[PDB]
Amino acid sequence: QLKLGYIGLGNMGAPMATRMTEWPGGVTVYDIRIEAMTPLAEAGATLADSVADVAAADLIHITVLDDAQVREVVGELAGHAKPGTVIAIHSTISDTTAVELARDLKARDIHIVDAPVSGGAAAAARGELATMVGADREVYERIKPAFKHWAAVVIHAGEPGAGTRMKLARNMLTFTSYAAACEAMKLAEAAGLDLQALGRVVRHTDALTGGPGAIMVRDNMKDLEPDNFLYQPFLHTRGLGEKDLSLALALGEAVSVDLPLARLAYEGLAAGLGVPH
Amino acid sequence: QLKLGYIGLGNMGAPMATRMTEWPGGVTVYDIRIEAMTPLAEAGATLADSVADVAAADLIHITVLDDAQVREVVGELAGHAKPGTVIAIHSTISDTTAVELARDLKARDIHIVDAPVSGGAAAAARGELATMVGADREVYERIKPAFKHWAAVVIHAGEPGAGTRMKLARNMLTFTSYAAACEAMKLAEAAGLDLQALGRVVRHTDALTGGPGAIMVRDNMKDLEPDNFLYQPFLHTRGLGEKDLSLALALGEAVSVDLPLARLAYEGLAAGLGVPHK
Repeated sequence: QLKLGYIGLGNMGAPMATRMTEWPGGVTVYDIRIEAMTPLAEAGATLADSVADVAAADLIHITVLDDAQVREVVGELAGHAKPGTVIAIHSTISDTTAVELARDLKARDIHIVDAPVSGGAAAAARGELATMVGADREVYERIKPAFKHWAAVVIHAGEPGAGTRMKLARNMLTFTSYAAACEAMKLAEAAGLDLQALGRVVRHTDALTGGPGAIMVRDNMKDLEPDNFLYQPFLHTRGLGEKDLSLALALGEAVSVDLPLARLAYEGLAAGLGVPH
Repeated sequence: QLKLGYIGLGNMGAPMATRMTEWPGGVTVYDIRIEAMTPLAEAGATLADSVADVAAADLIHITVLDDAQVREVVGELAGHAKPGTVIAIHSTISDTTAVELARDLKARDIHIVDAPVSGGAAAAARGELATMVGADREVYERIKPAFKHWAAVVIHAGEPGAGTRMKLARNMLTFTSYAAACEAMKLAEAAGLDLQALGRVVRHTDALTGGPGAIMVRDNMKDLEPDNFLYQPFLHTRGLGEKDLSLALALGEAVSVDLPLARLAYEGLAAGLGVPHK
């Protein structure tokens, strides 16, 4: 089994690394803060002296602040990594950084992989993360078993860079819906409602229904045609969506609250669902 | 103990009314469509001959198509229901509709409650619905044990009309977030990504994190002071969000896709979170 390395033990790095102490190949960890590393030692991780020390691992994980730090760390590992070594980047980077680093290191058999994760420290600890991976198919196949130890969902997104691109689509939804949630709270408050109660309803019902992902049941964005079994149901949902959004927008005007995300959604929903008017 | 009535056995009414066959009070049902009635019959429900027949019950549930139909059913019930009867409306109505019927029926000492529900037919069959209830305090307390049988989450949103209004806020989020999902799907596809996989990741991770509701943990919409327990977490969320949104917007420019919901989210997120820029 693959011997693991981990560099960067921050709020996601530490728990993934902790989960990797349960991996029979074992994990060698590094971070500059003595306090990020002490608990991993207690969990049974081998503590490394330096980034170069971690380069002896077969599969080296990196979760650091930004692209600049990733390049710095990758550059240091590259001086020592043996041929066949995989380097997985889990923290936030531009997709071009993954393309670039993979491209520069391929000739020395050092395989760069961008493998952003979602969602949560707790899930990381339990090995229930989703990861979206950009890699050579051959490289993806060799590391999948290792990835499956800490991720419940492992997607091969495409070549290096594709992982990042899938993460950007996924997280654009996350943060746009957070903005939408705050808009819903502003409306609720102007209506004299308990916002914490609303929050409880939303969270309970999204656990029942699955959440925003419930509408993601199409394999392309072509407009739906009447012969499609999905057609009448999406037509139905469009009617519901347009009704409820117009009702909400009317409430917004009644209680003097601007609702620009709702307004945009109201205008665009039909076209987005593939059932335009 | 309360004897139950149910009018409208459609895709939400039927599973709700089916759950109510397990209530000790029993349920009496009516729908004009025979094929809607028969399943409820073989689940142990009593079958009414008419809407007027259903008016004998203590607590009468209504789930039908639209306002116009809600107004008619309650108008029909109003001439037959005994004083003290409660009528609970679960289908879509305007927020003024609930108030109007409440005022209309005060005469007969018939109580109106707007109790929209969320989310799903499966939840409805299992008695795990959420319901947001506009009601006078005394009638809320009378019916709460009944509601608890088919709803795992029962909110007393306020007086009549308040249920509707909480529902409007809740479903605004539902459909704005579906809009955003479709925009995300458009981006993923232009970038050459697999939509099936994107959906699997979304649904899996939202099971873990809780979804958009995870951010709805504030009493009011005031800005967070530095010692607020949510300050550093929300500030961190603002940082992550603005970075991912900006990257997403740049990717959208690169693959020639318009991302207007994302642009608006990017500009307003910080303010929405109560940690605006200084």
